[PDB]
Amino acid sequence: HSSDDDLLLPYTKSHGPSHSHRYVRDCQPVAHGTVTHETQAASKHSNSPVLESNIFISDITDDSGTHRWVSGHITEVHDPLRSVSVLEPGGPGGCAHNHRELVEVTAKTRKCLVAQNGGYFDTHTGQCLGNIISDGKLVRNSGGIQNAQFGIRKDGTLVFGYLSEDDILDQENPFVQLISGVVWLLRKGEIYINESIQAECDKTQETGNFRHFVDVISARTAVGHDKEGKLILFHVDGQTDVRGMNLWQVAKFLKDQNVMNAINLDGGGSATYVLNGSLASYPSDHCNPSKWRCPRAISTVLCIHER
Amino acid sequence: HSSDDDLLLPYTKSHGPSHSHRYVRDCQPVAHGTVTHETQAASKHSNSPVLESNIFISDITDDSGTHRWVSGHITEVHDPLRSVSVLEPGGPGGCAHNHRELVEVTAKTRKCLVAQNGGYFDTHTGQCLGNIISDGKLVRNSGGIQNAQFGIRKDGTLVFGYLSEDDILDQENPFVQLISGVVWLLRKGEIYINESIQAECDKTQETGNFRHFVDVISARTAVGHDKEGKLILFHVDGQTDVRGMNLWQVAKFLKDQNVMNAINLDGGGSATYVLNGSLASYPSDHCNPSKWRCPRAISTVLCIHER
Ligand SMILES: *[C@@H]1O[C@H](CO[C@@H]2O[C@@H](C)[C@@H](O)[C@@H](O)[C@@H]2O)[C@@H](O[C@@H]2O[C@H](CO)[C@@H](O[C@@H]3O[C@H](CO)[C@@H](O)[C@H](O[C@H]4O[C@H](CO)[C@@H](O)[C@H](O)[C@@H]4O)[C@@H]3O)[C@H](O)[C@H]2NC(C)=O)[C@H](O)[C@H]1NC(C)=O
Ligand SMILES: *[C@@H]1O[C@H](CO[C@@H]2O[C@@H](C)[C@@H](O)[C@@H](O)[C@@H]2O)[C@@H](O[C@@H]2O[C@H](CO)[C@@H](O[C@@H]3O[C@H](CO)[C@@H](O)[C@H](O[C@H]4O[C@H](CO)[C@@H](O)[C@H](O)[C@@H]4O)[C@@H]3O)[C@H](O)[C@H]2NC(C)=O)[C@H](O)[C@H]1NC(C)=O
Repeated sequence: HSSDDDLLLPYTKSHGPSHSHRYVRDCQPVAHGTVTHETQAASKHSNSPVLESNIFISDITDDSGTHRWVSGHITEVHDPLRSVSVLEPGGPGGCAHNHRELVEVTAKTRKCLVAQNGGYFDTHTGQCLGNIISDGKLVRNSGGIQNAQFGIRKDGTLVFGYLSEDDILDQENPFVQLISGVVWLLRKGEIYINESIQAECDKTQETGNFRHFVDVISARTAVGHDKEGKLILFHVDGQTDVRGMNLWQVAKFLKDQNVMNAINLDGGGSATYVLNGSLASYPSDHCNPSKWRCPRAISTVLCIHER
Repeated sequence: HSSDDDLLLPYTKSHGPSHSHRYVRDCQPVAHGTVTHETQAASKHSNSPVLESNIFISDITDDSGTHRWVSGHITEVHDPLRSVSVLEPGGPGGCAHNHRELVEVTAKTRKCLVAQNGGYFDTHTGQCLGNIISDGKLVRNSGGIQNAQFGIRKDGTLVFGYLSEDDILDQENPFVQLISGVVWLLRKGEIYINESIQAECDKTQETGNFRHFVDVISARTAVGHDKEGKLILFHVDGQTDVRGMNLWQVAKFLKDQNVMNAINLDGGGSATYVLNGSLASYPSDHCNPSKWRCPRAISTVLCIHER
C-alpha cells in the first residue's frame, strides 16, 4: 500500500472554482464565441487493432535551459465509442462508498488492455470529484462545477472542455462516458492553460497554488484526440518538483503529436499506467514500509478494452 | 519490432576469454584459494509468497559529482529451487535454431510472474552463448568458456562464479538451471569487477572495449542472492552513455541491499522487465518505424513462476 506522499493538489480549499458555467462562457476569449466545449466525431476503424500503445523517453529542456529525461506512454485508440470506459473505483457503486483502489485492481474487473488513473478525488476521505458517467449510467453529478471535462456521447461524439449541468443531463444524444480533470491543456490545437486558470480557479489567493500546480514538474496524465478522432491517452512518470513535466510541457508535447483537444487528469503519485492488468510505470509514492515505490489507491479509471 | 540500436557489447571479437578454467583458477586472488565459484543453500520458505517485486527510483552520483535518477526493479524470490527457470527463446529447442524472441512472449509460455532477459547472444546471427541448462536439460555446453555463471543444483544449492566444463556436466547433484553472463559483480559481499576483467577478457587490445563495457552507464540486469539464500533479480533502465548505471554502481547498489554474490546479465537494449507477461519497463532500443521505444528480441529468459 502506498504512503500517498507525492500529492499534487490544485486547490487548497474546495475542489474547483465557485463560479458557474455562465461565468466561464462570459470570460472566455472572443475567438470561441458562446460555446465552451469542442466536439469531434470519433474514429471508427473496424479493420484496425483496438489500440496502439507506445513508450517514449524524451529530452525536455525547461525555461532555465535545464535538460531532463522523461519517460511515459502515448496510447492511440481507434474506435473509442466501443472501447473506452470510465470505471468507478473497485466496481460499480464504488464512488457512493468513498472507495479507493489501485488502477490495476479496477482494471482487471473489465480486462482492460490499457488503463490509467482517471479523475481527482478527496485525498483524505476518498470522495469522488467532478462529473462521472460510466457506461451510460450517471454516477456523480457535480452540480455544474466548472472543471475541464472529457466525454463520449451515444453517437460517438467526443467532447472536451467546459460543460453545464444541463449539458451532462441531456437526454438527446446522451453521454455514455464522462470524467472531469483540472486544466484544459489544448483547445483547437492551441495551448489553453492561461484560459483554464481563469475558468477553473477562483480569482483569490487560490491562484498562487493553482499556478504552482500548473508550473511545477511532476508525474502527469492526460486525455485528448487527434484530427481523425482517435482518442489519445498520455502518461509521464515524475515526482513533484523533481522529475516529470509541467502542464506547459505536456501541452506542447501533445501539440507536437497532433493532438487537437486535451485535458489534464490526476497526477503526482496518482499517475499510473497499467498494461493488461499489470503495473507498467514507475509510481512516485513510497510504499508504507520502504524506500520502494508503490502505486496509489485512486478513484475513477480510464479503461480501454475489447469492443 | 525493435531496431536493436542500443548495443552494449563486451567483446569485439569472439565472445568470452580464450583461456581455460585452470587459467582463471591460477590468476584469482589468494583469498579464494583454488575454488572459483561460491555456493549458498537456497531459501525454502513454503509459508511465504513466491516473490516480492519492488520498484526503485534512486539518485546516483558518479565520480565526476554528476547526479542522475535511475529507475528499475529488485525482485526477491523465496523458494528459488521450485520457482526459477532458465528458458530458451520462444520454447524448448529455440537455441538450436538461433531463434530470438521478446521476453514477454517467452515468459507467457510458462506464465512467469516476473521475467527478465537472460544471457548474451550473437546480435547478428541469434546464436546462444555461454552455458545453458533449462529445467534439468542441457541446452548448450560452451566447452568451458570462462564467463560468470549462475546455476541452481538439484539439492537447491545456488552457484555463482566460474565453472569448468566438468563442473557443469557433473551428474552428482546435477545442475537443474544454468545461465552465463559477463562479469562477476559481487563475490562474498565484495566488489569483484577488477578480478572479473582479468578472468573474463583476454589480456590484449580487447581490454579497452571491455573496460568501457564495465565503466559506461547503460541499462543493466543482474542476478544474485542474499545471506538467507533468497534469489535477487535486478533491473535498471538506461541507455548506453546517456542513462542508467555502470557496473561499479550496480555492484555497490546490490551490496547495499545485502547481496552477497551476483553476476551481470545482458544489458543495453536487451534489458527488459516483464510482470505477469506484460512489458513493465522502458526499453532503450527504438522501434523500427518511430521515435518510440521497443523491447528487443533476445535469447534466454530468467523466469520466476508458481511452484
Ligand atoms: C500566462 O499568464 C501568466 C499570468 O499573466 C498575469 O496574470 C494574469 C492572471 C493576468 O492578470 C495577466 O494580465 C498577467 O500578465 C503570464 O505571466 C505574466 O506575464 C506578464 C507579462 O510578461 C508579467 O508581467 C510583468 O510583471 C513584472 C512584475 O512581476 C513587471 O515588472 C513587468 O513589467 C516590466 O517589464 C516588462 C518586460 O518584462 C515590460 O513589459 C513592462 O513595461 C515593464 O518594463 C511585467 O508587467 C507577469 O509578471 C507574469 N505573471 C506571472 C505570475 O508569471 C504568462 O506570460 C502567460 N503565458 C503565456 C504562454 O501566455
Ligand atoms: C580497477 O582496476 C583499474 C585498472 O588497474 C590497472 O590495470 C590493470 C589491468 C592492472 O595492470 C593494474 O596494475 C593497473 O593499475 C584501476 O585503474 C588504474 O588505477 C591505477 C592506480 O590508481 C592507475 O595508475 C596511474 O596511471 C597513471 C597513468 O595513466 C600514472 O601517471 C599514475 O602514477 C602517478 O600518479 C599516481 C597517483 O595518481 C601515483 O601513485 C604514482 O606514483 C604516480 O605519481 C598511476 O600509475 C591507472 O592509470 C588506472 N588505469 C585505468 C585504466 O583506469 C582501478 O583503480 C581499479 N579500481 C578498483 C576499485 O580497484
